[PDB]
Amino acid sequence: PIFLNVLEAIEPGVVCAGHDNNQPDSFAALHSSLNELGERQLVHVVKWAKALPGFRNLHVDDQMAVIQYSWMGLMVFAMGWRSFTNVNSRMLYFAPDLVFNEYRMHKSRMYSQCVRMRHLSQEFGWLQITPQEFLCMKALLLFSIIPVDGLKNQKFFDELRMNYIKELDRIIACPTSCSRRFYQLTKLLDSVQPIARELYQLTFDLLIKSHMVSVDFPEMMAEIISVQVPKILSGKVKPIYFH
Ligand SMILES: C[C@]12CCC(=O)C[C@@H]1CC[C@@H]1[C@@H]2CC[C@]2(C)[C@@H](O)CC[C@@H]12
Repeated sequence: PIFLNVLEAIEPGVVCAGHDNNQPDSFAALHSSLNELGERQLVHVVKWAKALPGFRNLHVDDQMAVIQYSWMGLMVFAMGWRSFTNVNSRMLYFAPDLVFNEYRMHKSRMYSQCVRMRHLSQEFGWLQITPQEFLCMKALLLFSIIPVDGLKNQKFFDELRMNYIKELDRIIACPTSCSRRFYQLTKLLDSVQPIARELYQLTFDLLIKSHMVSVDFPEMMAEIISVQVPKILSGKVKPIYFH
């Protein structure tokens, strides 16, 4: 099982937000820690992506682009899995030191987005997603958003995406049950993109608002949210849907 061996081997370990849980649950303090968590996870997403089978076949500029468009969906999908396995879905397990209860969902001013993230987390239980299915679906999310004008070497991207779809098929197969499962998992994958889109809109709006009041985001987050996220929000970069 070479493919699943690799995915299991490179899966990132635990990452803490660095949140001081004895300060009060203010909008400012919670988003400060969420943004730091994202900056810390970005490091792990890059190292994970560069170690995926075939990823280095992509042109170097495409490698960075695909990471810089897919990170929100990757991170939300992983957080949903952590929540499913750690608190069983009525809380959101962003990190061991940053677990959202209903009060923090409200004070962060992200309550509706957290509701949707809780729903995604609960789908891992409703569908009885296996660790192998989770790992292959998460890898596919890296190959599920691209510029409408294409990548520098789109042909290699298309072949790589094809092969990750084949791997998902293989895990399901390892025929009427297979077909239903594949439909369920591809419907689950598609449901990540609208959630990520909402969070992309939110974080852009907050970066603008924070800049107005002279509070800076972490370095890599501020660059990606001002250079790459607006390409998503303006329609120059679009998700690839199955259905
Ligand atoms: C990806 C993160 C941080 C990592 C994670 O577990 C998922 C979570 C989803 C909400 C994101 C957050 C990073 C910081 C963001 C983007 C805030 O600016 C607004 C929404 C937050």
